[PDB]
Amino acid sequence: EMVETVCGPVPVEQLGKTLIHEHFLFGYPGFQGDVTRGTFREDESLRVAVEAAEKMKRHGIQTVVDPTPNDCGRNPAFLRRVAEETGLNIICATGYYYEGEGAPPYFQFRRLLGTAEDDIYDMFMAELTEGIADTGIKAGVIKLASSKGRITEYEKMFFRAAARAQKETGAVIITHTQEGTMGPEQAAYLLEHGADPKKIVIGHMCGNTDPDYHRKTLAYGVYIAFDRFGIQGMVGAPTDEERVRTLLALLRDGYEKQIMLSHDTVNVWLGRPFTLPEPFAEMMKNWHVEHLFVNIIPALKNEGIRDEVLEQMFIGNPAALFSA
Ligand SMILES: [Co+2]
Ligand SMILES: [Co+2]
Repeated sequence: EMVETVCGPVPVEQLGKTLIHEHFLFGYPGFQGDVTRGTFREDESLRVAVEAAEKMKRHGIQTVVDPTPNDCGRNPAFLRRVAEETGLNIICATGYYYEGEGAPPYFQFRRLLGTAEDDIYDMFMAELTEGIADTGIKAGVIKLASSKGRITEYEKMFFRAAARAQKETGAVIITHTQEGTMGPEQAAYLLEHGADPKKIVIGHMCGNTDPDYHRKTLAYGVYIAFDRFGIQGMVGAPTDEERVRTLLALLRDGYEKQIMLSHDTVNVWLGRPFTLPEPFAEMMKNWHVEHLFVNIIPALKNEGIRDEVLEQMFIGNPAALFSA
């Protein structure tokens, strides 16, 4: 019936067209130490975020999940400003990034105390059921993440505590997979600690190009997201053409009730600005929150993909994901 958004509860029935994985702001852990030269210009970056949300609305999107980790610049109050100014629903998360590119020394120290997993559990409950900092905003998903080929010991604590917190709240889990690895293992590890696969999104499933690997993960009964459309070449990413071919194999198999699509945009980088070198810059060309609507879905349509399979993926799936 209801979901925690950054404006408070919203009926799941009103979510309609949803993107499952976009960032209004995002930073690599450490951006905070570079504050002098990488300042966070709020009004400029709110303007940008606001245009991003208008661009999504012009294509019928009524809800975005922003799964920005706690250690990657999550900022619920800033998202509430975006929601207030556009009427877009924005569901936010609680969780940390994977060990490779996250902030690990804090919870590694607590591991030595023996309190880490409960501490993380306790943080999931607080932010899911109470609110985040002095914000009054609750998280609507638990964000999880693993490394390349390994769900590390560190990562495993967050996974086990996420299973505990979901058993108690019925909360949704959205994960990160690194470079197309560990989708099946995440699904296995989660159900083995009792999590409910009807509330799990294994993410960046499109980073893997072998449909057997998709079907293996899909075998657990979980959702998968093809959520990096337009990310090409960078961070081991395959091409949009390889992603489309993969999604085709799975639509053909009838798996559309388990699949969701998004772009994983970062609309405002936290920290000091940068440019990509003209190789990669040109291959990253289409990484904007409109590419699904202008390029991706058209090409699906050309192939015979029917409107209602689309809808199943952008409407029916989010509805059911968030429903009890
Ligand atoms: Co990710
Ligand atoms: Co992301």
